[PDB]
Amino acid sequence: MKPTYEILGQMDETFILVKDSEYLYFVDQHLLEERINYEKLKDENLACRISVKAGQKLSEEKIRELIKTWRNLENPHVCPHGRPIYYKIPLREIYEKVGRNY
Amino acid sequence: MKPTYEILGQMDETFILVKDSEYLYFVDQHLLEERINYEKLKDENLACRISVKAGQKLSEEKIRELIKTWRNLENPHVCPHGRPIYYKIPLREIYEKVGRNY
Ligand SMILES: [Mn+2]
Ligand SMILES: [Mn+2]
Ligand SMILES: [Mn+2]
Ligand SMILES: [Mn+2]
Ligand SMILES: [Mn+2]
Ligand SMILES: [Mn+2]
Ligand SMILES: [Mn+2]
Ligand SMILES: [Mn+2]
Ligand SMILES: [Mn+2]
Ligand SMILES: [Mn+2]
Ligand SMILES: [Mn+2]
Ligand SMILES: [Mn+2]
Repeated sequence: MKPTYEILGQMDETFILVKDSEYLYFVDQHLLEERINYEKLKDENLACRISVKAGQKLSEEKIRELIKTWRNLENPHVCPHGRPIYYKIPLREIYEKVGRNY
Repeated sequence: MKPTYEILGQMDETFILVKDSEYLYFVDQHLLEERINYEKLKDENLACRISVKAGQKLSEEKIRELIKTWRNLENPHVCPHGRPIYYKIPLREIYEKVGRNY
Protein backbone atom coordinates (compact mmCIF):
# COMPACT_ATOMS: atom_id res chain seq x y z
CA MET A 1 0.00 0.00 0.00
CA LYS A 2 0.88 3.57 -0.85
CA PRO A 3 0.96 6.06 2.05
CA THR A 4 -2.23 7.73 0.81
CA TYR A 5 -5.16 5.37 1.25
CA GLU A 6 -8.87 5.30 2.05
CA ILE A 7 -10.44 2.92 4.57
CA LEU A 8 -13.85 1.83 3.30
CA GLY A 9 -14.88 -0.13 6.42
CA GLN A 10 -15.46 -3.65 7.66
CA MET A 11 -17.10 -6.46 5.66
CA ASP A 12 -18.74 -9.48 7.34
CA GLU A 13 -16.97 -8.46 10.58
CA THR A 14 -14.00 -10.27 9.02
CA PHE A 15 -12.25 -8.04 6.46
CA ILE A 16 -11.11 -4.43 6.49
CA LEU A 17 -11.56 -2.85 3.07
CA VAL A 18 -8.89 -0.27 2.28
CA LYS A 19 -7.74 1.08 -1.08
CA ASP A 20 -4.96 3.15 -2.54
CA SER A 21 -4.71 4.41 -6.12
CA GLU A 22 -3.85 0.91 -7.43
CA TYR A 23 -5.70 -1.79 -5.49
CA LEU A 24 -8.62 -2.46 -3.21
CA TYR A 25 -7.43 -4.66 -0.36
CA PHE A 26 -9.56 -6.99 1.80
CA VAL A 27 -7.48 -7.40 4.94
CA ASP A 28 -8.26 -10.33 7.26
CA GLN A 29 -8.53 -8.71 10.70
CA HIS A 30 -7.43 -11.85 12.56
CA LEU A 31 -4.43 -12.56 10.33
CA LEU A 32 -3.34 -8.91 10.48
CA GLU A 33 -3.48 -8.65 14.25
CA GLU A 34 -1.80 -12.06 14.53
CA ARG A 35 1.02 -10.74 12.36
CA ILE A 36 1.26 -7.54 14.45
CA ASN A 37 1.42 -9.56 17.66
CA TYR A 38 3.80 -12.13 16.17
CA GLU A 39 6.35 -9.51 15.09
CA LYS A 40 6.28 -8.08 18.63
CA LEU A 41 6.10 -11.29 20.65
CA LYS A 42 7.91 -13.78 18.36
CA ASP A 43 5.49 -16.51 19.51
CA GLU A 44 2.94 -17.67 16.94
CA ASN A 45 0.69 -19.51 19.41
CA LEU A 46 0.49 -16.54 21.76
CA ALA A 47 0.05 -14.09 18.90
CA CYS A 48 -2.85 -16.15 17.54
CA ARG A 49 -4.71 -16.64 20.84
CA ILE A 50 -4.67 -12.97 21.87
CA SER A 51 -5.68 -11.55 18.49
CA VAL A 52 -9.13 -10.49 17.39
CA LYS A 53 -11.20 -13.18 15.71
CA ALA A 54 -13.39 -13.07 12.65
CA GLY A 55 -16.92 -12.09 13.58
CA GLN A 56 -15.99 -9.31 16.01
CA LYS A 57 -17.14 -5.80 15.13
CA LEU A 58 -14.25 -3.32 15.23
CA SER A 59 -14.44 0.38 15.98
CA GLU A 60 -13.31 2.95 13.43
CA GLU A 61 -10.36 3.85 15.66
CA LYS A 62 -9.29 0.20 16.03
CA ILE A 63 -9.53 -0.23 12.25
CA ARG A 64 -7.38 2.87 11.74
CA GLU A 65 -4.77 1.52 14.16
CA LEU A 66 -4.55 -1.87 12.47
CA ILE A 67 -4.23 -0.44 8.97
CA LYS A 68 -1.60 2.08 10.06
CA THR A 69 0.43 -0.70 11.69
CA TRP A 70 -0.05 -3.05 8.71
CA ARG A 71 1.97 -0.73 6.44
CA ASN A 72 4.96 -0.85 8.83
CA LEU A 73 5.13 -4.61 9.35
CA GLU A 74 8.25 -6.44 8.26
CA ASN A 75 5.93 -8.95 6.56
CA PRO A 76 2.58 -7.37 5.65
CA HIS A 77 1.86 -10.24 3.22
CA VAL A 78 1.49 -13.53 5.12
CA CYS A 79 0.71 -14.49 8.70
CA PRO A 80 3.20 -16.65 10.67
CA HIS A 81 1.41 -19.76 9.34
CA GLY A 82 1.86 -18.56 5.75
CA ARG A 83 -1.73 -17.61 4.93
CA PRO A 84 -2.12 -14.44 2.82
CA ILE A 85 -3.16 -11.58 5.09
CA TYR A 86 -5.27 -10.01 2.35
CA TYR A 87 -7.02 -10.42 -0.97
CA LYS A 88 -6.45 -7.66 -3.50
CA ILE A 89 -8.19 -6.61 -6.71
CA PRO A 90 -6.58 -4.14 -9.13
CA LEU A 91 -8.88 -1.14 -9.43
CA ARG A 92 -8.40 -1.24 -13.21
CA GLU A 93 -10.26 -4.59 -13.34
CA ILE A 94 -13.33 -2.90 -11.82
CA TYR A 95 -13.12 0.19 -14.02
CA GLU A 96 -12.44 -1.73 -17.22
CA LYS A 97 -15.43 -4.05 -16.72
CA VAL A 98 -17.80 -1.07 -16.86
CA GLY A 99 -15.94 0.47 -19.81
CA ARG A 100 -13.99 3.15 -17.92
CA ASN A 101 -10.33 4.11 -18.27
CA TYR A 102 -8.01 3.52 -15.33
CA MET B 1 -28.80 -9.84 -6.17
CA LYS B 2 -30.71 -11.59 -3.43
CA PRO B 3 -33.36 -9.53 -1.59
CA THR B 4 -31.18 -9.39 1.54
CA TYR B 5 -28.14 -7.23 0.88
CA GLU B 6 -25.77 -4.78 2.56
CA ILE B 7 -24.74 -1.46 1.02
CA LEU B 8 -21.10 -0.78 1.87
CA GLY B 9 -20.96 2.74 0.37
CA GLN B 10 -19.48 4.67 -2.52
CA MET B 11 -15.97 4.19 -3.95
CA ASP B 12 -14.17 6.92 -5.94
CA GLU B 13 -17.54 8.72 -6.23
CA THR B 14 -18.11 6.28 -9.10
CA PHE B 15 -19.18 2.87 -7.77
CA ILE B 16 -21.73 1.75 -5.21
CA LEU B 17 -20.47 -1.27 -3.29
CA VAL B 18 -23.26 -3.64 -2.28
CA LYS B 19 -23.09 -7.33 -1.34
CA ASP B 20 -25.39 -10.24 -0.77
CA SER B 21 -24.42 -13.67 0.55
CA GLU B 22 -22.76 -14.62 -2.77
CA TYR B 23 -21.08 -11.62 -4.40
CA LEU B 24 -19.74 -8.16 -3.77
CA TYR B 25 -20.98 -5.88 -6.54
CA PHE B 26 -19.37 -2.62 -7.72
CA VAL B 27 -22.24 -0.80 -9.41
CA ASP B 28 -21.43 2.07 -11.79
CA GLN B 29 -23.67 4.90 -10.60
CA HIS B 30 -23.92 6.53 -14.04
CA LEU B 31 -24.70 3.30 -15.90
CA LEU B 32 -27.29 2.30 -13.28
CA GLU B 33 -29.16 5.59 -13.36
CA GLU B 34 -28.91 5.62 -17.17
CA ARG B 35 -30.55 2.19 -17.19
CA ILE B 36 -33.25 3.35 -14.74
CA ASN B 37 -33.99 6.40 -16.88
CA TYR B 38 -33.80 4.42 -20.12
CA GLU B 39 -36.37 1.85 -19.00
CA LYS B 40 -38.73 4.70 -18.08
CA LEU B 41 -38.08 7.08 -20.96
CA LYS B 42 -37.12 4.65 -23.79
CA ASP B 43 -34.61 7.25 -25.07
CA GLU B 44 -30.94 6.42 -24.58
CA ASN B 45 -29.63 9.93 -25.32
CA LEU B 46 -32.04 11.56 -22.87
CA ALA B 47 -31.46 8.87 -20.25
CA CYS B 48 -27.70 9.41 -20.49
CA ARG B 49 -27.72 13.22 -20.33
CA ILE B 50 -29.98 13.48 -17.26
CA SER B 51 -28.25 10.79 -15.21
CA VAL B 52 -25.67 11.28 -12.49
CA LYS B 53 -22.07 11.24 -13.65
CA ALA B 54 -19.01 9.61 -12.19
CA GLY B 55 -17.33 11.91 -9.70
CA GLN B 56 -20.51 13.11 -7.98
CA LYS B 57 -20.89 12.30 -4.29
CA LEU B 58 -24.23 10.61 -3.57
CA SER B 59 -26.19 10.73 -0.34
CA GLU B 60 -26.98 7.56 1.58
CA GLU B 61 -30.66 7.95 0.70
CA LYS B 62 -29.91 8.38 -3.02
CA ILE B 63 -27.69 5.29 -2.91
CA ARG B 64 -30.47 3.31 -1.23
CA GLU B 65 -32.94 4.42 -3.91
CA LEU B 66 -30.68 3.42 -6.78
CA ILE B 67 -29.88 -0.01 -5.36
CA LYS B 68 -33.52 -0.72 -4.57
CA THR B 69 -34.51 0.20 -8.13
CA TRP B 70 -31.59 -1.76 -9.65
CA ARG B 71 -33.05 -5.07 -8.40
CA ASN B 72 -36.36 -4.38 -10.20
CA LEU B 73 -34.97 -3.38 -13.59
CA GLU B 74 -35.87 -5.48 -16.60
CA ASN B 75 -32.15 -5.44 -17.48
CA PRO B 76 -29.99 -4.92 -14.38
CA HIS B 77 -26.93 -6.21 -16.27
CA VAL B 78 -26.03 -3.84 -19.13
CA CYS B 79 -26.76 -0.21 -19.93
CA PRO B 80 -28.54 0.69 -23.21
CA HIS B 81 -25.11 0.90 -24.90
CA GLY B 82 -24.25 -2.62 -23.73
CA ARG B 83 -21.67 -1.80 -21.07
CA PRO B 84 -21.83 -3.98 -17.92
CA ILE B 85 -23.53 -2.00 -15.16
CA TYR B 86 -21.37 -3.64 -12.50
CA TYR B 87 -18.27 -5.63 -11.67
CA LYS B 88 -18.74 -8.56 -9.31
CA ILE B 89 -16.39 -10.69 -7.23
CA PRO B 90 -17.54 -13.97 -5.64
CA LEU B 91 -17.12 -13.65 -1.90
CA ARG B 92 -15.57 -17.12 -1.85
CA GLU B 93 -12.58 -15.80 -3.82
CA ILE B 94 -11.86 -13.33 -1.00
CA TYR B 95 -12.39 -15.85 1.79
CA GLU B 96 -10.42 -18.63 0.10
CA LYS B 97 -7.38 -16.39 -0.49
CA VAL B 98 -6.96 -15.90 3.27
CA GLY B 99 -7.61 -19.59 3.98
CA ARG B 100 -11.23 -19.32 5.16
CA ASN B 101 -14.20 -21.50 4.24
CA TYR B 102 -17.06 -19.95 2.29
MN1 LIG C 1 4.01 -19.80 23.25
MN1 LIG D 1 -4.56 -17.72 14.02
MN1 LIG E 1 -4.12 -20.74 16.19
MN1 LIG F 1 -5.98 6.67 16.08
MN1 LIG G 1 -1.95 -17.56 11.04
MN1 LIG H 1 -7.89 -6.80 -16.93
MN1 LIG I 1 -33.82 11.74 -27.57
MN1 LIG J 1 -23.98 7.43 -20.67
MN1 LIG K 1 -23.95 9.61 -23.71
MN1 LIG L 1 -35.42 5.78 0.96
MN1 LIG M 1 -24.51 3.58 -21.51
MN1 LIG N 1 -11.52 -19.66 -6.55
